[PDB]
Amino acid sequence: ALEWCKNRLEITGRSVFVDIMQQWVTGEEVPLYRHAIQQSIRLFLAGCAGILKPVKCMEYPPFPRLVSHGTGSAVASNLAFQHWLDLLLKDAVLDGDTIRQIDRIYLQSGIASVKWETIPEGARQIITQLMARQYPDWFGVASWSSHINGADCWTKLGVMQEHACNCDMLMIIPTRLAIELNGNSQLLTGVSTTHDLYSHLYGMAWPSGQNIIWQRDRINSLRLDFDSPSYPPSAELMGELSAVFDCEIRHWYQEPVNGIRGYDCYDRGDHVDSGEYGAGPF
Repeated sequence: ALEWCKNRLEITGRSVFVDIMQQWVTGEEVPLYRHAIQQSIRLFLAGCAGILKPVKCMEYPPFPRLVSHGTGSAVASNLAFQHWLDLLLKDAVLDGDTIRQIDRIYLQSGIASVKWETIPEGARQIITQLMARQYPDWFGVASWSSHINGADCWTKLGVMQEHACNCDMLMIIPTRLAIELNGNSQLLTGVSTTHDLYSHLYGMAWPSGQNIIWQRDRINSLRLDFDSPSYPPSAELMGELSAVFDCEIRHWYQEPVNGIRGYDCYDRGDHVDSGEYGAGPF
């Protein structure tokens, strides 16, 4: 049976920072990065339809179907698509900047204002097929569906989600564009999968936690417990947590079956010490 790791956190200081972090823990904040990737899917779909084309002549080697309809008058819609192609080609993080630049370019592309059947026949053939085929990665579902409704799917992808899951870590070390679009598939040849990036960035392939329980302990003070798959989040990530939230994070972790236990302290981005797991007391 897959064994889960118990993490316990004790955090401090400073009232206003432990408030924004509590929001992180509760998923109150909006995950702007999800806006970037849902916009990138629509851009990617549009480009495959040919209802957005490059203006420079250029390749996209991982998926030449993205640019198979040629060029490309010099209008705003297709000028924004080039800038998007640039980001995609560099597999852009995902910070930023590169979020607020993915909806600037999304703003005229002008594809927010499709629209699903003013689109040719034609384009609908192609978009639906890609969505069907990439459905479990783009739509957070286990399995392909025997039927999909193009209009609904194309709609779903236009509606930005407004709350993030609890302890969403993609808020903390950013993910990257081409991979997100590849999800766990082999759509994009040569491009890595989301499973592999997460492993590398966060030290676990699922960058969140479950069985989240917490306590505003004192106004200077937050206690967080949560379960992670197999392993605790990386030092790298935990380090970043405490920089992002300008806090001191005391981290106790334990998975009995593989004998991983430990203690690490992180302070304002710095790994201030580690040790043996004591315990440190609920």
